[PDB]
Amino acid sequence: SPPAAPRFNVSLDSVPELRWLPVLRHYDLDLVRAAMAQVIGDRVPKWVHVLIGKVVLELERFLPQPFTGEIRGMCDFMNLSLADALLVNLAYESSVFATSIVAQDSRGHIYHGRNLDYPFGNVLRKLTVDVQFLKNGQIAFTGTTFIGYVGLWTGQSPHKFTVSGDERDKGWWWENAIAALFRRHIPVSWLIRATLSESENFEAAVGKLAKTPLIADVYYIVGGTSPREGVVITRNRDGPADIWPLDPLNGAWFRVETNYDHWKPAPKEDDRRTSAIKALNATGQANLSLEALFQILSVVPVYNNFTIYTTVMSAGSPDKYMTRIRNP
Ligand SMILES: *[C@@H]1O[C@H](CO)[C@@H](O[C@@H]2O[C@H](CO)[C@@H](O)[C@H](O)[C@H]2NC(C)=O)[C@H](O)[C@H]1NC(C)=O
Ligand SMILES: *[C@@H]1O[C@H](CO)[C@@H](O)[C@H](O)[C@H]1NC(C)=O
Ligand SMILES: [Cl-]
Ligand SMILES: [Cl-]
Ligand SMILES: [Cl-]
Ligand SMILES: [Cl-]
Ligand SMILES: [Cl-]
Repeated sequence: SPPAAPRFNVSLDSVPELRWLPVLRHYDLDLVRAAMAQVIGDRVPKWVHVLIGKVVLELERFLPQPFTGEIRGMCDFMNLSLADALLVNLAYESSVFATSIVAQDSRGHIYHGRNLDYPFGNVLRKLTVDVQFLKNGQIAFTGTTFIGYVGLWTGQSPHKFTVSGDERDKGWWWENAIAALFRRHIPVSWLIRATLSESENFEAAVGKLAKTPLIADVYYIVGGTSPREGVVITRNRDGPADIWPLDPLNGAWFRVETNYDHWKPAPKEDDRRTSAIKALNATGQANLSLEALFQILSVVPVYNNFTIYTTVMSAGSPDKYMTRIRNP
C-alpha cells in the first residue's frame, strides 16, 4: 500500500527567512541540492538561466512576500544562489500533469481528490511532504509540496475550502512568465497558497483564484463545505476563461479536470479524463467517499508511471487530509 507523505509543521509566526529551517534539517541537503541542481539543468532554458542570474535582484522588487523571503531563507541554509532557488521554484510551475476531481455525495457533502504527475527523472517522491502552516499554534491551512518549494499545488483551509491546481499548457511559458512577473503577476501555485492563507470562505476563494493576475494559465479545482460548492476555474493570466461548477440539478455531481479545456475533447494521446469519468460513473454518487476517490485516482492511466502523489481531502472533515506517495 502507498505510504503516507511525511508530515511537518511550519510556523507562520517565524519570519519567512527562517520558517522552513526546522523542516530542512530533517533532510540530506546533499540530496536536495543535487535534485535542485538537476532541475535547473533539465528544466530551465539556457537563456532563462543566464537572464535571471543577472537580473534576479531587479526582479526581486516585483515579487511578493513572503515567497521571496522563504526562498531567500532556503538560499542561505543550502549555499545556493538566489537566482537558482527562484528558478527551481518556477520550474515546477510547468511540465506538471494532474487529475483533479471534486464531487458531491448523496448527502451533499463535498469530496476532493487529485493526482500530481511529473514526467521526468526526479526525486520528488522522496521530497513530498504534507505541511501544516500554523498561526499562534493553530492550523491556518494544510498543503502538500516538495522540500525547497514555497508554493502549494494542493491544499486545504479547514472548514472552509480545498484547492488543487492543474497546469494549462499554452506554450511560451518562460517568455510570458518573466514579463508577467515584472508586472507583479504571481505564480499559480503561490496564488493557491495565498488563497488558503487569506480567503474566509469558499465563495471568496473562488473569487480570488478566478481574478488575481497570474504569470501563466492554469486550472483551479475548488471544493467547499456546503452542497454544490465545487468548481473548475479555467484561467488565463488576466482572469477566468471559464467557470464550471457542480450542477446536481442537472445530474452533474462531479467535475473532472486533467490538463485540457473541458469544452474540448481530451487528446487521444493523453485521455486520462475519459478513464476518470467512467470510474466515477461506476462508483456512483451513493458510494462516494475519500477512499473511493483514492481508488478512482489509482486507475490506469489516471494513475500512471509519472504519478508522484495522490491527495484526498474534504474541507468539512479537515482531519482526513491524506497524501500518499505513489510508485515509491
Ligand atoms: C504540529 O502542530 C500541531 C498544532 O499546533 C501540534 O498539535 C498540538 O500539540 C500540543 C502539544 O502536544 C497540544 O497541546 C495541542 O493541543 C496540539 N494541537 C493539535 C490540534 O494537535 C503538533 O504537536 C505539532 N507537531 C509537532 C511535531 O510538534
Ligand atoms: C457517464 O455516465 C453518464 C450517465 O450515466 C453517461 O451519459 C456518460 O456517457 C458516461 N460517461 C462515461 C465516460 O462513462
Ligand atoms: Cl495574492
Ligand atoms: Cl502564507
Ligand atoms: Cl444539491
Ligand atoms: Cl481535461
Ligand atoms: Cl470519506
